Amino acid sequence: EPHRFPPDFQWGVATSSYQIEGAVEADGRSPSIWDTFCARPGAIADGSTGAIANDHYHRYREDIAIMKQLGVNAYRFSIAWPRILPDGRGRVNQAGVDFYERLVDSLLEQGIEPYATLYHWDMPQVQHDRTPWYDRGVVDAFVEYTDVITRRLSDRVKYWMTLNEPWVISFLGYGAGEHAPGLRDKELYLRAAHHVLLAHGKAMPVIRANGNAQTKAGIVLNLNWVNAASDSPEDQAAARRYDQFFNRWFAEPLYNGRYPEELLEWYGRDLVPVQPGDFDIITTPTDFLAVNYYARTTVKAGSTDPMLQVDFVRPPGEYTAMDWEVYPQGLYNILNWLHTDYAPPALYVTENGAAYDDQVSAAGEVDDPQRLAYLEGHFEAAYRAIQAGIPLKGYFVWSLMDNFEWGRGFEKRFGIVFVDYATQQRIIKRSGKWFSQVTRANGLP
Amino acid sequence: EPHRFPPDFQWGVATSSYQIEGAVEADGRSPSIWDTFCARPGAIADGSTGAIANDHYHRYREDIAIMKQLGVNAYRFSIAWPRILPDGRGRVNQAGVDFYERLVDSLLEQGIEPYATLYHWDMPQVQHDRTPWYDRGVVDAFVEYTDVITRRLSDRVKYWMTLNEPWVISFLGYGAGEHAPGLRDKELYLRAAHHVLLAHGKAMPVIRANGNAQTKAGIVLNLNWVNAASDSPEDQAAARRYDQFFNRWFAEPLYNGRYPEELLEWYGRDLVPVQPGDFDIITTPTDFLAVNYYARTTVKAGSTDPMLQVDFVRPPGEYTAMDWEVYPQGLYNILNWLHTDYAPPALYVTENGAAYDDQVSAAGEVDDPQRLAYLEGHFEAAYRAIQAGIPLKGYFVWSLMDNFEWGRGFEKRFGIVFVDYATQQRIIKRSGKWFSQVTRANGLP
Ligand code: NI
Ligand code: NI
Ligand code: NI
Ligand code: NI
Repeated sequence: EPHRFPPDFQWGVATSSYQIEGAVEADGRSPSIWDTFCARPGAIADGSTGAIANDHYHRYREDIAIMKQLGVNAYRFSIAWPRILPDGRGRVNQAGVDFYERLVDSLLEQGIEPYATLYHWDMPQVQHDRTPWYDRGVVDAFVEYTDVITRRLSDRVKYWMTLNEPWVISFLGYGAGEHAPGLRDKELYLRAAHHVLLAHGKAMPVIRANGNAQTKAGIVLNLNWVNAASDSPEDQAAARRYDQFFNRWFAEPLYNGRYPEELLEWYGRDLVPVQPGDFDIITTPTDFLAVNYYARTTVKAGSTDPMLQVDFVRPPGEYTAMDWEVYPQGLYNILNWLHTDYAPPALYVTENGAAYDDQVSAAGEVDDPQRLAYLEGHFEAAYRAIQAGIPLKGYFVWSLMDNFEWGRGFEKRFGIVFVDYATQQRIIKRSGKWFSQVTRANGLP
Repeated sequence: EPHRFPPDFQWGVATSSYQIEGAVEADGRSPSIWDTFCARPGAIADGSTGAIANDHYHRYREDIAIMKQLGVNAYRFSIAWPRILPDGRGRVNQAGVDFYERLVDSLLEQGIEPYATLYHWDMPQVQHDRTPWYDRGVVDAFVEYTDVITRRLSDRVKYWMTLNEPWVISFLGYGAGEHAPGLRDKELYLRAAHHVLLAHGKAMPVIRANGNAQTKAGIVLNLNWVNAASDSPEDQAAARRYDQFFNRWFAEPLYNGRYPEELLEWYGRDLVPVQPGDFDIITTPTDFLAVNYYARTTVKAGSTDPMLQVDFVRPPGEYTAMDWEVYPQGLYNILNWLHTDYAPPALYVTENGAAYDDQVSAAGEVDDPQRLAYLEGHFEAAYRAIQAGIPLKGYFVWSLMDNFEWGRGFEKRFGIVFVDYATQQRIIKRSGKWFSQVTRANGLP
C-alpha cells in the first residue's frame, strides 16, 4: 500500500544543544541560563543537569552515523549561543564556531541537510544578566549573535529557524517559573513574549542578507489541539482563553499584526510593551512555518492555573509517560487550521514524538511499541494533510535519541535511539528501526 | 499623673542600609540583590532604585544631629554585607568597615546607643549567586560575615540583631516574588525560611564569642494581629493558617523547636529541609526578642492567595497609605502573647510606624496628624504592656526619615522626618516634633 510522501519530502530527527551536547565548560563555552537553573532545588525532577547529557559535543560523528542508519535526509539541531559568543556579545569564540562547522561539514558529506535553530533556550548567563527576555535590549543582542553565526555558516546552511517555541521561552521561563531563568510573573512573561517576536522579526533580514537566494527562514511554534471539556459557556470560554494563550498568541502577531484581543484585555493590554513599528517588524515575511505538535489538551473552567482560570481534564484515551494525551488527528487539524487561516508557503513538522518508559531487554534491544504506534498515527495524519493540499515539506521526529528533557531531567526518554547514560552507548529502538524503513520507503508503511 | 515609661527605657528610631545609604558604588561596595532587583520591570512601583536613597552614606553626621533634635537615646540601623565583604566572602573591605566605625563612634559621642542589624535584606549579589537563601551553604556565609564585623565593632556595639523579618526574606523574596531575588515557589520559600533560622542560630555563639559579658543578641520578627473575618469554620481555619504562616512559623522553632504542625502538613513536611541538630541550633538562647508590628490583618477563606487558600477583608476603620489597618490594641495583644507563650527575658519594639501622604506646606512644615495619632495610640499600647509586667525595654519608630520603601519605592513615606528627594533636605515633621517631646518627657504628654 503506497502511502508514499512527495518525492523531495524531508524526513529528519531533531535535537537541541543543551539537551545533547554536554561538555559545558569545553572550548570557551560560558554557562547558559540552564547551567545555572539546574542548580536550583526542585527545578529538575531527577536532580540532574545538562553537564554531560549525550556528550554529543565529542560524539557527533558517531551520532551522524546513526542518522545514516536511520535513513534521514535532514537533521534539525540548535546552535549554542554560549559557545559562539561566550561573553554574550563581542568577541567571537573561534573554537565554538569550529564545532558547528565540523558538524555541518560532516552532515553535508553524508548527504544530510542541516536545519539550524538559532535559539533553543540556552542564552548565555552573562547575557541574561544584561538583557533578560523581558528587557527590550535582548532583541539587538540576539540579532548580533545571529549575524555572527549566519555569516560563518550561510554558505553551508540554507534552512534557519530563529527561535524555538516562543510560548515556552516566555511563559515557562518567566510566567510559570518551570524553565530557566525560573521567574513567575504575568507581566514578565508578556514582555518576554513580545521581545521574542521582535527578535524573530529583526533577525530575518539579517539571515537573508548573510545568505543567498536559496536561504529559507522561519520561526518554530509549539501548537497542540485544544478542546473544551463540555458545552457549558464557562468551559467554552476557558478553552478559548487557553487556545488564545497557547496557539494564537504568536501566530496572530506573526501573520495579522495583532494579539488575540479577548485574552489581551483579560491580561491588561498595557502589560505588553508594544512600540510603534513593532508589528511591521514582527510580520516580516517568512519562507515557512515550523510546528512542534505533541498532544490534545482539554480544558474546563477552574482555578488550577489562576492566571487563566482553567483546569485540565483527561478524556479517556491513551497517555504517554509525560501525561500527554495521544491524539494524532490533532496534527492534521493544526496543519489544516494554519493552512486555511494563514496560508504559509511551506509548513514543516519540526518536532513530534513521545516518551514511554523504556527498558533494555536481556537480548540488548529496546522494544517500544507504544512509541512506534504513536509515530505511525501521526505520520498517517501528516500524510492525510499532504493529500489535502497542505504544503508540508518535512517531518522531524523528536528526538534522535534520549536526552535531557528539561524540567523532567533524563527520566523522560523521547528518542528513537536509546542512551544508556552509564556508558553513553546508543541502542537503536524498535521504533527507530521501523523509522529506518519509513525513511527509505518514503514512507508508510 | 504622667504616663511615664521606665527610667532606662530606650526610645529610638530605625532604618536599614539599602533604604537610606545610597552611594551604591562607593568605596568598594558591590551590588546587593536589591541593586539587581530594582532593574526589573514592575518590581518597584514608581520605577525607582536605592542608588541615591537618603544619601546617608555621606550625610550620616547631619542625620545623627537630627537624632539629637529628636531626643532619642537609641538608634537601630543595619550593616551592609556588600560594603564589608564585597566578594561576599574572603577579603574584608576596610573602607566599608570604616564607615560603620565612624557611624558608631559618632553615635556614642552623642550618647546614642547603637542597635545593629546584621542582615536587613541586602545580600551581595555575588554571594547570592553562590548561596541563595534556599541553599544550605548560605548559613556558613552569613556566619563568616557576622564574625568579621562583630570582631571589628563588638567593643562599641553591645546590642546586635541577627536577621530582620525572616518571613519577609523568605516569603516575599522566594515565595511571592515581591522582594529580591524575586522568586515565587513554595519549596524555595520554605527552604529559605529554615536557613534563615539556622543562620540566626549559628550566628549567636559567634556574636557572644566576639563580644563580652555585656553583649546582647536576638532576632527580629515581623508580627501582626490576626483576626478571622467571621466565626465560620472555613474562616477560622483560614485565619489559623495565616496566623501560623505569618506569626508562628519562626517563633515556634525559636522557642519550642518545631514548626506549626497543621500548616506544615498542609504544605508537605518534606519540603522543609530539616536535618538532625537543626532545632538545637535554632533554639540557641537569646537575650531578647525584637518585634516589628504594624497592623491587624483580617482573613477569610478564599482563593486569592492560592498557597494558603485565603482572602483578606478590611474591617470598617482607619487605614494608612499602605492600605494597612490601624489597630494599636494589636501591639499590646502581640506583646502579651509573646510574653505569656514564650517568656523572653526582654522585648523591644524594633519597628512601628505609618505611611501617610505628606505635603510640605507653604510655611515649609509637614503637618501629619494621622501619623501622629498612629504613634500615640501604639505608644499608649506599649505603655499598657509595661504596666502589665511585660518586659518591654525599648521602642524604635520606623522610620527616622522617609526612605526607599522596597517594592513601593519612594512614594510611601514612613519617616517622622520628611525628605525632599530633589535636594536631600530634611524637614522634621510634626509627628517628629511631637516625638521630640515624648523622648524628653520619657512618656506621653
Ligand atoms: Ni489509502
Ligand atoms: Ni492613666
Ligand atoms: Ni563621595
Ligand atoms: Ni536537601
